[PDB]
Amino acid sequence: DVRVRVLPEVRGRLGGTVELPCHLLPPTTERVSQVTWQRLDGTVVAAFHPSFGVDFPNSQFSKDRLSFVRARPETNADLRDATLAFRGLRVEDEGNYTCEFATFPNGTRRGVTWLRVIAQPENHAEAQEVTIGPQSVAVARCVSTGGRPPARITWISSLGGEAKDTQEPGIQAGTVTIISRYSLVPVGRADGVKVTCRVEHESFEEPILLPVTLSVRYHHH
Amino acid sequence: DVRVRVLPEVRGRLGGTVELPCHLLPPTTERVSQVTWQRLDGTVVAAFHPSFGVDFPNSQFSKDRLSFVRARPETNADLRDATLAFRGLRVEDEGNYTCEFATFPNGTRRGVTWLRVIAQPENHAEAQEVTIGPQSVAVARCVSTGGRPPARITWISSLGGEAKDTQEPGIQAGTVTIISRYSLVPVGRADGVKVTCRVEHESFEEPILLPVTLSVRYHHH
Ligand SMILES: *[C@@H]1O[C@H](CO[C@@H]2O[C@@H](C)[C@@H](O)[C@@H](O)[C@@H]2O)[C@@H](O[C@@H]2O[C@H](CO)[C@@H](O[C@@H]3O[C@H](CO[C@H]4O[C@H](CO)[C@@H](O)[C@H](O)[C@@H]4O)[C@@H](O)[C@H](O[C@H]4O[C@H](CO)[C@@H](O)[C@H](O)[C@@H]4O)[C@@H]3O)[C@H](O)[C@H]2NC(C)=O)[C@H](O)[C@H]1NC(C)=O
Ligand SMILES: *[C@@H]1O[C@H](CO[C@@H]2O[C@@H](C)[C@@H](O)[C@@H](O)[C@@H]2O)[C@@H](O[C@@H]2O[C@H](CO)[C@@H](O[C@@H]3O[C@H](CO[C@H]4O[C@H](CO)[C@@H](O)[C@H](O)[C@@H]4O)[C@@H](O)[C@H](O[C@H]4O[C@H](CO)[C@@H](O)[C@H](O)[C@@H]4O)[C@@H]3O)[C@H](O)[C@H]2NC(C)=O)[C@H](O)[C@H]1NC(C)=O
Ligand SMILES: *[C@@H]1O[C@H](CO[C@@H]2O[C@@H](C)[C@@H](O)[C@@H](O)[C@@H]2O)[C@@H](O[C@@H]2O[C@H](CO)[C@@H](O[C@@H]3O[C@H](CO)[C@@H](O)[C@H](O[C@H]4O[C@H](CO)[C@@H](O)[C@H](O)[C@@H]4O)[C@@H]3O)[C@H](O)[C@H]2NC(C)=O)[C@H](O)[C@H]1NC(C)=O
Ligand SMILES: *[C@@H]1O[C@H](CO[C@@H]2O[C@@H](C)[C@@H](O)[C@@H](O)[C@@H]2O)[C@@H](O[C@@H]2O[C@H](CO)[C@@H](O[C@@H]3O[C@H](CO)[C@@H](O)[C@H](O[C@H]4O[C@H](CO)[C@@H](O)[C@H](O)[C@@H]4O)[C@@H]3O)[C@H](O)[C@H]2NC(C)=O)[C@H](O)[C@H]1NC(C)=O
Repeated sequence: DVRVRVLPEVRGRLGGTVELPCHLLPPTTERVSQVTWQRLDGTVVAAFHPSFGVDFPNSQFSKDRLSFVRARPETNADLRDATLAFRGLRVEDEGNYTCEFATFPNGTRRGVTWLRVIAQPENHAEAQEVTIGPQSVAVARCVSTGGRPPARITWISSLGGEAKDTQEPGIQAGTVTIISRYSLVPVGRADGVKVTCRVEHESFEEPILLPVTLSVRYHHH
Repeated sequence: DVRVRVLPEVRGRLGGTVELPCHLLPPTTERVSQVTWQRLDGTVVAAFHPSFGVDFPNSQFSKDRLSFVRARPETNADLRDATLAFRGLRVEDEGNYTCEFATFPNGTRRGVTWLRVIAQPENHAEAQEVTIGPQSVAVARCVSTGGRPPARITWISSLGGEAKDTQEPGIQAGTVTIISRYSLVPVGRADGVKVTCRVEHESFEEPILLPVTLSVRYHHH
């Protein structure tokens, strides 16, 4: 664990590419007989051996998607970098992967990396044009489609309305669409009031603000 | 697990020698990059590599005590037998050991062996010469000294006495001595009656019977 260096967590976009670093930290007396990357269940996904070469023995993780990032002059003996690159990320690839150097004589040293597959959702917001009334109804809704994980939506308002939302699977498996409706008792003096939809997500370094201006029918400036 | 063949349990006498078999079962596509034997905590105790040779990197388990049992013509490439031999067994060596072949490309396959360190106890039994009385007392005792694990003692009798025993550490750490006293109300008609001490233990394929004949003072044939 302290001997092997990896990222505890790595993020990649669904359909895109990541890299999972892995290095045997020097100084070390040890010698490396082989390195493999395994899933949690122990299934090997990538293998490297100083003589037998490199191999991706699993059909879910072929050479067409996985590969080792060499950063040596094509002539490395010592052999301490096992950085694994992926392309065409799928939902199935999500998981914890073990980078395991088999060394001699003091055995296998291992690091674990959580590979998180993420899907950036599309967001939009709309005012709902309502009529005056006692009936507290939806005056706005925000929609985050195809996120992974699910996007988080909140509202920002000086008025006093409750927000409530619901979920459905997105077009793509692994992805989910969240719909949030802001509701309050529609009084005529509401028309024109700005109300902001706030959506948080991994693929956004800064939360997205989708402002909306309320619309009360038969009443306008 | 199903790929590696080992004994689930092996027994060796304290101060003596055992062997822990381990084989990579054929047929197998795989190639072996190295083999090691580990304790439970992951400490390597024996290591073997097709180029770098053999090594016993741990000071608790030196080459003076451990070794690999080769059964090949000094010219084996394939390399599937990792049988580990021990001598001078100690109490400390008790434990579960993992035989782990690092193979390519489908990773490390492993078998687990419980190494049980056993000490054969010395047993003896004596009649206690008692006097008639209401006082239910000890008329016999059986003693199993220096067993590991603790020996089990029971009595065999046609009379109606209770047996109760006690434990103390033997001279050797890891070993325990059990003392069992058979007691009953000493009536004069008991003298001469055979009563057998039965002691069970691992180092005995058949339970040991130590007969005793009861002795009531001031009363004899
Ligand atoms: C290294 O390990 C790979 C094995 O993976 C581990 O062990 C294997 C045996 C599995 O138990 C796996 O779960 C473990 O993680 C190993 O790959 C295996 O190679 C064989 C043949 O080359 C494949 O068997 C064939 O499988 C398909 C069905 O597979 C589909 O479903 C599974 C999920 O359930 C997916 O993982 C696959 O990607 C597929 O989508 C069968 O159609 C096929 O049947 C054919 O052959 C048999 C005769 O035996 C006939 O009865 C049929 O009519 C067909 O002709 C096989 O059963 C196996 O899928 C494959 N595993 C993977 C992950 O690709 C690999 O070969 C090893 N390499 C070396 C060098 O040791
Ligand atoms: C392969 O691994 C072996 C290490 O074992 C794993 O990692 C080691 C570092 C330990 O953490 C162990 O618990 C793990 O299982 C490794 O063996 C180690 O080698 C060093 C030096 O060669 C040893 O350090 C010295 O230890 C003694 C005290 O050890 C006694 O107690 C322990 C139990 O707590 C027993 O296991 C031992 O058998 C002993 O009975 C110290 O006296 C000594 O101090 C001296 O040196 C320091 C300077 O650093 C000074 O401050 C002092 O004044 C002394 O001059 C060291 O601290 C370590 O015991 C030893 N482990 C074992 C099991 O023997 C081995 O070297 C590795 N081989 C390769 C090729 O990588
Ligand atoms: C891969 O492994 C990583 C990290 O390593 C593994 O998990 C460790 C915790 C431990 O078991 C290690 O041995 C092992 O290697 C996993 O990371 C964890 O992921 C879970 C979610 O599955 C997180 O749990 C969450 O913790 C939050 C507070 O910090 C909390 O808000 C969450 O609670 C809410 O959501 C759940 C519903 O999912 C609900 O039950 C709650 O009541 C509440 O609404 C939740 O408990 C851990 O924090 C993660 N650990 C770390 C260190 O980040 C990862 O899940 C795993 N991935 C896969 C695919 O297996
Ligand atoms: C090494 O590991 C072996 C077997 O493998 C390991 O343990 C398995 C059970 C499991 O955890 C595996 O994952 C792991 O690899 C251990 O074997 C077990 O040893 C214990 C004793 O520590 C046994 O437990 C006993 O079971 C008896 C009935 O079958 C029962 O009579 C015993 O109960 C009596 O004694 C205890 C006091 O010790 C008391 O608490 C009870 O109330 C009662 O008086 C006792 O529960 C298991 O059966 C063993 N398992 C097998 C499959 O044989 C081994 O202990 C371990 N050795 C070391 C040094 O760690």
